[PDB]
Amino acid sequence: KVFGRCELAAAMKRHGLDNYRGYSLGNWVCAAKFESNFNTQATNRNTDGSTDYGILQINSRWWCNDGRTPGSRNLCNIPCSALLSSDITASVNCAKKIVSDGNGMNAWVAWRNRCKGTDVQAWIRGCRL
Repeated sequence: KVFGRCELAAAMKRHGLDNYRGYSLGNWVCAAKFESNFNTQATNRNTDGSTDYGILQINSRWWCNDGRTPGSRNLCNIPCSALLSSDITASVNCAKKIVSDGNGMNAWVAWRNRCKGTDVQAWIRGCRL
């Protein structure tokens, strides 16, 4: 599923990401935009043999099991395919763990490079939230 901007904002809010670990909703929408272009089905292979999955491009070395990744820990206890569903529940649950891991949203290099320090609330402008 390719979410609209406000559509994804509402879903993320509903699932408790607005201000989660102190990161406002705009931060999460901005991260999604640059990670996946709001596409749940996005995948990208990494040099180490892991792959990133879903709207928040969650990686298969630490977080989810894809059966092909060296050194996998599956800390979210989920198949990586669950992160490609139209239902963002699994991605959100796994993103809550990730952002709690010590480095906050810096765990998303696209967030650090493209969202951090910017006017992230622009990403929820116009939405009825």
